Amino acid sequence: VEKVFFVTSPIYYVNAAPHIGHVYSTLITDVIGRYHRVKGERVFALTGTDEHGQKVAEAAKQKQVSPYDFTTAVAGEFKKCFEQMDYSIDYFIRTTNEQHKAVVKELWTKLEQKGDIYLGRYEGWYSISDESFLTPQNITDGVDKDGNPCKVSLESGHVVTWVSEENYMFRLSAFRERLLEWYHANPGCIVPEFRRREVIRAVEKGLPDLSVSRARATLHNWAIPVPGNPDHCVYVWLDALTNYLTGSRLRVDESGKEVSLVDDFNELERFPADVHVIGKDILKFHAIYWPAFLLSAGLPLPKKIVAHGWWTKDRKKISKSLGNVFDPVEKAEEFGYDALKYFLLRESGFSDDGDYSDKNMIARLNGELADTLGNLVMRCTSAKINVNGEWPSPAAYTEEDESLIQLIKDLPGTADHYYLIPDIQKAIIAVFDVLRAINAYVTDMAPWKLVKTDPERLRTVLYITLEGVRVTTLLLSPILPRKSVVIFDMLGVPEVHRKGIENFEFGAVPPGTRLGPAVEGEVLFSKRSTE
Ligand code: MET
Repeated sequence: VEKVFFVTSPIYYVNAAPHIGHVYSTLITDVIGRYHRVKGERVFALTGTDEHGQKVAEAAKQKQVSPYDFTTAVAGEFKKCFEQMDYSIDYFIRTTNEQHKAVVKELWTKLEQKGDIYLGRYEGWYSISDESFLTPQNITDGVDKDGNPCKVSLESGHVVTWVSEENYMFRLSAFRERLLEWYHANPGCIVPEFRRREVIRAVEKGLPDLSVSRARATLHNWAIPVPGNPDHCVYVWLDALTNYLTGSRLRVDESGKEVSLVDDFNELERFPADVHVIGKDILKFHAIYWPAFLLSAGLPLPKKIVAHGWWTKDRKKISKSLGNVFDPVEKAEEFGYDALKYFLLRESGFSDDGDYSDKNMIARLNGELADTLGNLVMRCTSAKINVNGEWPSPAAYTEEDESLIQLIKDLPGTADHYYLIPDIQKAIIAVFDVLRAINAYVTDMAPWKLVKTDPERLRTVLYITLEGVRVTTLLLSPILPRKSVVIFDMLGVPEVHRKGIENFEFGAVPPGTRLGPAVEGEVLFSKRSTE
């Protein structure tokens, strides 16, 4: 099917200011979107904020201010942060949006009409901080803010509380068999593979029904009322997950402001998501609850859920209270935006919990960005080596030349598959494997010596080098968006050849193309003092 490629991040609780976790989730979403735009596809990338619920409402009361004023303020901080991070998100959704609210009521009514919502009770544990229902197998003993003994989530360590309430219940138990069919029939639907196995095991063990409303008082009336029953509010998670459907149905103007909500998602050709980017903490909501609601409502299921891991700094938990911070905008101003994005995407795979340190960040910046990529770009554009400031016409290729050309020809296919898993780390590693091979080749051929000794041979070496850089840069462009433009400028690559699968082919830029102009002190990535 030809269709708008639809990629999403979670929508983030606005109980607190934005931080690395949010920036990372949205980065992954942004990169996936950027790559598909580079392939020439229509892309709609979504992010935003989750603004209802007890968690948020009680965060606002702690700051002694109105929930409307509080959410709007913090939502503005999330936007400012994402603007500063230089993402290419198509829309920023807020669950306070009135059009979103209409979609929630619409979905709720669909589930009710389908017979999958009934009036029951939940008597059990709840984590307000995770807005999550827990069974007694998932709590243990712990300590609250005071120091008193209490119960806490095994999953997250936050304080749990006992809830006994007459609630509207969704028949999640009735979807066990169909969810299992879905997971089996689509073995690529959850990534990485071990989290897919985690989900299957959980659903195999059995599913209870899920409380999809709460009494209005306990949410401090900060939620969407249940259609036909003003005494109840919709479960913040059913509300939240619906953002993906809302987003798929919003027409957005040039400025990024929402202007219209269509009736039928087919109208905008986005739904269902091709990739839901999420953190491991919220897997069950997306891989169990979400598809169950969609199945009930007769809506199509997402194609892929990708769940990444948690971050630490110097092998310690990131926390303002513990005295170990990681401000992304600060580190970006220190080391560069593209470089910081490279590091976060390179350093950790989705299977792992990543670890920043200034030491490791400087090693990759110097080692990979400067010594490997940057050094190569300067060499093939140098007036000392490339004396006519153009793309030369290659002479006959040696077997060594062709071994390199082969790697470059194969790179797009390989990087493509990795981006579609998606596994951004492996894609980056693949591109840099080819970059290391180009450097070895250049070291081997010594083009600086060829300038005087064998100009005809230099044409070949120089042409292959320029073309390897172009291709490696194109495939890295979703990761180093600003620097890829500088590189393409330096190579003098026309705009048209900077996107499209056509330009994945070796030899897309013709000989005689003139390099862009030099600058007296310019350099792509500057080496940082080794500390
Ligand atoms: C449907 S994505 C909701 C994510 C949730 N607000 C969180 O921050 O974990």
